[PDB]
Amino acid sequence: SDYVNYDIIVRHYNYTGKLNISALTSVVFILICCFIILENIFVLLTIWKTKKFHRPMYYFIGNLALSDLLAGVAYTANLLLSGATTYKLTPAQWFLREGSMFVALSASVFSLLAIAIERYITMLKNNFRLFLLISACWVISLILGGLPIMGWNCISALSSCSTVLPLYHKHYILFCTTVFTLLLLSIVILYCRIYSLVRTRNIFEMLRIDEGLRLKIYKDTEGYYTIGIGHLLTKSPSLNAAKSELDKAIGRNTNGVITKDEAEKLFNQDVDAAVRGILRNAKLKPVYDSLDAVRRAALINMVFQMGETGVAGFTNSLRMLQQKRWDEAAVNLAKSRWYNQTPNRAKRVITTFRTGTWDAYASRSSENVALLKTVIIVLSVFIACWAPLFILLLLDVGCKVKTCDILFRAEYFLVLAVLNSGTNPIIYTLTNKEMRRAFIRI
Ligand SMILES: CCCCCCc1cccc(NC(=O)[C@H](N)CCP(=O)(O)O)c1
Ligand SMILES: *[C@@H]1O[C@H](CO)[C@@H](O)[C@H](O)[C@H]1NC(C)=O
Repeated sequence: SDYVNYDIIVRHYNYTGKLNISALTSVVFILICCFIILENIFVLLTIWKTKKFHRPMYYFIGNLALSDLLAGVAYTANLLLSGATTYKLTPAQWFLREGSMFVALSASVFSLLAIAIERYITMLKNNFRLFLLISACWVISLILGGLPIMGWNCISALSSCSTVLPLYHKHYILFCTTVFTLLLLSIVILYCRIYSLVRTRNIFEMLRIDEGLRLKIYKDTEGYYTIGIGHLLTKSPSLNAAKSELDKAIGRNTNGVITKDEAEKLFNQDVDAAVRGILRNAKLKPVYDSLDAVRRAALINMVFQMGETGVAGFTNSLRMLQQKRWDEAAVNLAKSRWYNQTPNRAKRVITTFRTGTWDAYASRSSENVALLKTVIIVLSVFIACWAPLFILLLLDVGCKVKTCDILFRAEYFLVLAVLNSGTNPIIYTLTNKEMRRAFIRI
């Protein structure tokens, strides 16, 4: 008879040992999955109902919700076709009962990839090609999840059958575990790169306004010759004396004309010197250690104009920054000589000490900053729900039948990965209130 008969299921659930060992709890999860259906319906309903959410990143966030929406479906069917009903299924129906979970996982992982790569392009800066990436994602998912249905299983190799999945081959689970963890590794390494490089990029754009970029040697309001983002070359009133310093600070004979990178690489040096000038002063270091990344960079901007002693000459305001009473600090500095010399320059710096956000230099630099935080947490919860399963799966690959006993009760791990599908809609309305105000708007 066809190797699509009900005896193979009995035979394979016999060799593992979950045939005689069999146990109300289901109808509870069946109902919990219906909550995961709605939770992700509103995610796909609000992104379709909000004009500001018709942005490329939100389409990948929605595809992720569609993956976790079909996961909630595929698992309601799993609960209805598990336990006693497992044996009223053909091997094909079985590979279709579990294959739908792997397709829902594969799609979810590449959705996180598509969201992580749609972050790296915000700093380093296209609508049809997106519903081409989303189409590619599900085709690649069906191919990986369908491999056991297409033959890569163990229907004759009982010795090679997985304990947690009796018809799946240990080589298939070893492959999936490896591919998806390598992708999840690459995504973690990508967000850290995006987080730290934007931390530098924000400082590069802040002073690109307050000091102003230049490729040809100019003179400041005081008189002395300057280049790029406020880099003083010499106090000397000779242009060739300034060209001497520039052709030595860059190396090549620039003749006063430098490059975009040569300006940026010369800029970081004045950032390094400004940062070191804070880490060598007892009135600046505690202030810097107490400030957040936005206000840490805001202090570096004041030091990039006056200096160590120049910014130290504001102790009455620095003390207020240590006590976290930004409001009084913003007033004292507005009344001091610094807010009068360069008024619009200080105005932006003081607004950053008051707010604590870049909503003084660039419009979309708070909402994008809030998304980066939330978007990473979505991955942080994902990698925390699947890692216990992926480890047990990786144990089973190296386990012999009826040897490892933790495998015979893997359901604790399996449902953690299922409940992960309902954590993402909740994580949006809590951490990113930009999204939360659009949901409550329905
Ligand atoms: C490395 C790839 C991992 C994909 C995990 C697929 C998955 C996730 C969550 C649940 C399930 N399916 C189950 O829990 C099944 N009911 C297996 C239990 P049984 O077949 O009854 O022994 C399958
Ligand atoms: C399969 O179960 C039957 C009894 O239901 C028995 O003949 C046999 O011990 C089991 N198979 C293996 C491979 O242990």
